[PDB]
Amino acid sequence: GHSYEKYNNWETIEAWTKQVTSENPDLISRTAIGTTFLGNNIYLLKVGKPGPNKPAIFMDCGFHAREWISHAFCQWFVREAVLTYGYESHMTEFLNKLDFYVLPVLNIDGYIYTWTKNRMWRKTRSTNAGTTCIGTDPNRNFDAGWCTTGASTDPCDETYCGSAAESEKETKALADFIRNNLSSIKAYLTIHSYSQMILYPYSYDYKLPENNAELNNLAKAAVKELATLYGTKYTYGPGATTIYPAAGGSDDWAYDQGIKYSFTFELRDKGRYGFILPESQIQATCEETMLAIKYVTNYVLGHL
Ligand SMILES: NCCCCC[C@@H](CS)C(=O)O
Ligand SMILES: C[As](C)(=O)[O-]
Ligand SMILES: [Zn+2]
Ligand SMILES: [Zn+2]
Ligand SMILES: [Zn+2]
Repeated sequence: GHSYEKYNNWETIEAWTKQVTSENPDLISRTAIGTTFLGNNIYLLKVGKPGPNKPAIFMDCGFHAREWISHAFCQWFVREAVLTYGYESHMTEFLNKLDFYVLPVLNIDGYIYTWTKNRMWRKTRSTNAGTTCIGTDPNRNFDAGWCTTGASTDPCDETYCGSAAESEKETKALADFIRNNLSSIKAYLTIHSYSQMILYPYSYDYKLPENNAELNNLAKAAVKELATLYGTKYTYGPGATTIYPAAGGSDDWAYDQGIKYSFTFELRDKGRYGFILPESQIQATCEETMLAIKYVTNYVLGHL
């Protein structure tokens, strides 16, 4: 049984993507952008009402297996969209004018592993040459200063950059989709946990983006908006100085593709439960995050 207020295993989320798409045909369509190392279909949900030349926002969750609240948020967003469409003026205008590509779980193999063998697994589950150690850090596997800093060359490490950029089937599929739909995608949003932060390019080097002032003010207003609900405190800024250097990020690569609005979200909390955030906090976490996400969405729509 699927529930937005609890963590659902992969068998359930997969079924959920098919059921939610069938229950909302005028608003949701589903497709597979590729398959994982273990051959699992990487599902993508296109949320929005059909229209001509609609701009789009790309959001993905579950890059890292153990960050369960991340997976739960993507589902929650879809929940909000279909529930409030028509009653809430902002969400209705968002879905009416632009499309939302929601990728529920990128690292499916890792997610499954966290449910069956190791709750704290982070990387993918592909193999590595010359060792029995498994996995690559998908957020260190993109072509952006790839493997130069804040990422390890040791395949037995949790931030292993992989054998080459896009060496992972999952990251290659994500990069390909965005590359194929670059002219329509105006914003890239990637959901993680935790440390409560809103980061923007870059993390692979200590440098700032062309529209630094704009992203900084947007991140600042988004954080302020999130705090309005429960007073949850978030920090924000360029990845390198706000959290730490970390080359190979999808947010940086996306931005370097030309997507001016690229943000990485580190959801609740600040370490009390860490990755094992209680299911009792799912509602509050997702509801406050919706405020930040919709604030960014509104800004994007208004500055096309
Ligand atoms: N593109 C890097 C953004 C800053 C780090 C995010 C963090 C999320 S867990 C990580 O993946 O280490
Ligand atoms: C505190 As962390 C490993 O979710 O960047
Ligand atoms: Zn993460
Ligand atoms: Zn994190
Ligand atoms: Zn709500």
